[PDB]
Amino acid sequence: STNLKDVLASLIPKEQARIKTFRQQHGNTAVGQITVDMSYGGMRGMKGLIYETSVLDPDEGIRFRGFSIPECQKLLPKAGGGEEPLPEGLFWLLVTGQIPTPEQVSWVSKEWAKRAALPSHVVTMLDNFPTNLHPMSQLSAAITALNSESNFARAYAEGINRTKYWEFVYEDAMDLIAKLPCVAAKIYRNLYRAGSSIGAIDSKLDWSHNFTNMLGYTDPQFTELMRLYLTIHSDHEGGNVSAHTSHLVGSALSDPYLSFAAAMNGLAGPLHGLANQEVLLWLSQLQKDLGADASDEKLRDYIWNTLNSGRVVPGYGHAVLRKTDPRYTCQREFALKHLPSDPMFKLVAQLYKIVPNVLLEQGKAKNPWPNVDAHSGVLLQYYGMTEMNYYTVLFGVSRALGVLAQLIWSRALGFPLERPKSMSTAGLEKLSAGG
Amino acid sequence: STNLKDVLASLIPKEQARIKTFRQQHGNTAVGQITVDMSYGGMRGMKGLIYETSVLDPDEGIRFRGFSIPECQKLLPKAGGGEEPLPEGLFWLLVTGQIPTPEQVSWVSKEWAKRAALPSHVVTMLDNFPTNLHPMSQLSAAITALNSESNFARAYAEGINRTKYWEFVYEDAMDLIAKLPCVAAKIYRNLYRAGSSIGAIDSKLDWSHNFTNMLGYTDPQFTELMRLYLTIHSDHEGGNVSAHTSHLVGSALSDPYLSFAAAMNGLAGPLHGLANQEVLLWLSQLQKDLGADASDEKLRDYIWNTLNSGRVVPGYGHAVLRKTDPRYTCQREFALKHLPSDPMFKLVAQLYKIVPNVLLEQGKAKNPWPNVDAHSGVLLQYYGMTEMNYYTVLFGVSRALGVLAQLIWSRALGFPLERPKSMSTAGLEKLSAGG
Ligand SMILES: CC(C)(COP(=O)(O)OP(=O)(O)OC[C@H]1O[C@@H](n2cnc3c(N)ncnc32)[C@H](O)[C@@H]1OP(=O)(O)O)[C@@H](O)C(=O)NCCC(=O)NCC[C@@H](F)C(N)=O
Ligand SMILES: CC(C)(COP(=O)(O)OP(=O)(O)OC[C@H]1O[C@@H](n2cnc3c(N)ncnc32)[C@H](O)[C@@H]1OP(=O)(O)O)[C@@H](O)C(=O)NCCC(=O)NCC[C@@H](F)C(N)=O
Ligand SMILES: O=C([O-])CC(=O)C(=O)O
Ligand SMILES: O=C([O-])CC(=O)C(=O)O
Repeated sequence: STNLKDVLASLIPKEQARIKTFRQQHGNTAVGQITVDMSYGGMRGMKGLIYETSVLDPDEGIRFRGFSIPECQKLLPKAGGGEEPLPEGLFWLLVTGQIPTPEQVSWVSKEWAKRAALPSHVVTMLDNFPTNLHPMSQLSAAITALNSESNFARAYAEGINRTKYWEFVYEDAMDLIAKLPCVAAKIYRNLYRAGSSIGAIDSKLDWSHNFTNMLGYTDPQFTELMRLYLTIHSDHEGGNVSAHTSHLVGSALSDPYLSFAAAMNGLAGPLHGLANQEVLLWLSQLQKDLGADASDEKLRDYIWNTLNSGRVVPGYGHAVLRKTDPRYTCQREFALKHLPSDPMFKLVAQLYKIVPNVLLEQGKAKNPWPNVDAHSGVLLQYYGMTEMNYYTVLFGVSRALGVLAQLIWSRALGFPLERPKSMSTAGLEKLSAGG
Repeated sequence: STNLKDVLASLIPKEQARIKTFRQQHGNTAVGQITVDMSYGGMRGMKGLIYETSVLDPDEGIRFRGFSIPECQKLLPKAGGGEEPLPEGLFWLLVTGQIPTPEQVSWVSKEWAKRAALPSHVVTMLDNFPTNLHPMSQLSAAITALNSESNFARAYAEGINRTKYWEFVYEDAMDLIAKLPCVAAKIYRNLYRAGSSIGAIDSKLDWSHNFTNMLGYTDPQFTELMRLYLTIHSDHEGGNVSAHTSHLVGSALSDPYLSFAAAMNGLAGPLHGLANQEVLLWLSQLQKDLGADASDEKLRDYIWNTLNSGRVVPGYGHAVLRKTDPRYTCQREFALKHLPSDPMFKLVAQLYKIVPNVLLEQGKAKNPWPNVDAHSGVLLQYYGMTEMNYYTVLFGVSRALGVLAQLIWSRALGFPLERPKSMSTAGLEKLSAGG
């Protein structure tokens, strides 16, 4: 009775028509200007893509189809006896723009359990990888290796009419989301619980729950942490590295597997998703240098040393946000309720009072406030997941949700190849006169 | 005596200063405007990146550091007794902006031979991949898997000051370029010459030549074809999918291996580099449907069928070019001189007279002229490399040259995170009023 595919089939045509007419009336309307500095500056401040699933406000933070995080916490279906929103429902909301019912949500859950299966070549590959190969690298390679199963790649090669692309993107999106956790978990076990198995998927549990079982975690609060984690890391508008990467690559008709794997390569950058891991490594050195209960003056000292050494303070600053990230806050709130006395937490808490000030003092960062990465590993560490090099993988798993949600839309709406014009410094100097 | 690293060390500071002052004077100068339609249209027509290595003219075609293809053919060092430009020299030109000497060129050649070596984990991986896994997929996975050797990743993790990034990017760029051919060739042999070995690198040959030997080709004209192939496919300004992908991903500090592998995922799209393979598959069906010597009326018919079926005619059209691609011409010229009587060539030739007209007639394509992909496989087929699914790999190998050339520059000049602002249809309608 529930079928997202049928829902989308009705939704698509209405949106097509709506954009059609809009463009008819305003396609030539200018929404902005490009300056030299924006070009030199990684397009900062440039309105350059259409991304439907979420929109980030520099002051207010992210909105998913119009709903802020608190709204989601409050409207999205939760697990039986749960408090955290199920990621399944977030997906539904991104995809349809509507809040789902719990019945709808459980359908996603069954769908994802039904579709989870790995081909032997991928299993073999993971099991043969060396332990010194980074988790994100093993993840990306494995997703790329899964493209032999692409339904989209196969229909394209069969000559499918372009109007049906979305249909195949949809299938691969659902299959990929379903497989992610098994891939991710196999890496965790091969690297950290060598000789053990991830086991089987229980068609009866939610996605997060099957994930945590494959990861080998029993604590129920952990399961709750996971549901939240996976929901809040899902999407962050379209201009962020990982999302933009998936967009750009999918724009050339590369299948979802390939687009996703490229995005992961983007997420693995220190200035992007890798910050989650970097925050923890930074804290570890901290506590190692100074030792567990530091003084504010010593924290300042340690911050300055990093800055003076031509390095960044991980988990602070943002390309678009201008205030403290609601994702950070949302994590703080969870810590306060569940592990208020953790020393690491306490350390993170203390940094909140110091870091922004130092940054302000330094005078370079546009946004001195923390971002989501400043607070995530601390929560994970608490429950026993101390492998910091694996943290980004979790972020990867979550991000699939948003990026793949949009991906279907991009193909449904017929977005073309992303191909902007480049310029050389010399060509640009000429264009103007030069300086 | 020759050391590109030392040359760059002198070059870098001058460029820094030059951009500095320019920006001082014109950073706020507007170079363009953004309209609704550009946003909806994959940034078509938007000046959005700074890319130093090459600049594409919509009428004239690509210029590499100011030199057109004919100029390169004419100025770049050639092999002993050769006629085709060595890719090594093209690299030097991209990187320094200066035409190299043959002595310089031979240094690149030795450097690339010295640095070529694959780690066992990567070898193992390739050898375990299934035959149904696409060549581009095996390539991308393998490059990602090589990041365990990244010098840049390692120095970043050690806390290197940001001013030294280029130095490590440089090393990885050279190591990666050196390894590409071995990777590429191992895939070719595992897939198509099962049981044989790629052999060893001869520190005495040029890069293209060691490549063709590992591929198992003896014809000297083939070697010449390769040198040309690899030179002309090298770079195509910064807004193309693969280049932009590498740029965006490297912008987050992901290492060159990861940035390159993501670019490859971009290249593997049907609307991008995969067209080379698609052209051949299209021709094969053609000749199969119609049979070897077709009539113009039947060629038209066949073109129309494709178009009417919601498909693209591979190898025709371009996002920026408005006239026939000089890369196409350059290939035609080679065919005319070396395999003028090939039936396939002849077919390609015949299409040149028909395709653009049909396209013009259809009224959709902005550019009805052929692009580089319309002419490449035909040349390869002639020499015995009939595995069409492998063609994109060659394009991949070549592209490393341009993208990695720029990559060093991006980090030398301190380009920041690429992060434009996205918008939703609803947010945009509001911004205006809506249509
Ligand atoms: C996220 C970030 C790359 C945004 O960059 P951008 O919009 O260019 O930042 P900006 O305009 O404030 O930069 C102004 C100056 O302040 C510097 N600065 C910014 N954030 C800084 C930080 N956390 N520590 C030190 N210096 C910093 C920045 O590097 C720049 O210096 P240069 O002039 O020499 O280029 C940046 O604030 C940063 O480097 N953060 C540290 C890494 C991090 O936390 N990454 C995870 C981000 C998270 F949202 C995610 N998962 O994507
Ligand atoms: C390269 C290309 C994606 C540029 O796209 P774009 O700048 O959006 O093209 P455009 O502005 O002319 O498109 C106008 C219309 O003509 C259509 N059209 C363009 N080229 C076409 C072709 N070769 N066959 C059929 N229809 C085509 C295009 O799809 C579009 O239709 P919609 O309105 O329904 O979107 C495009 O011309 C194309 O689809 N080419 C066929 C694939 C190909 O040859 N790829 C290799 C390109 C090569 F340069 C490379 N290696 O990257
Ligand atoms: O929005 C961005 O630029 C980075 C970020 O926080 C994310 O991708 O979650
Ligand atoms: O320039 C582009 O958009 C595509 C192209 O021909 C290339 O990347 O070689």
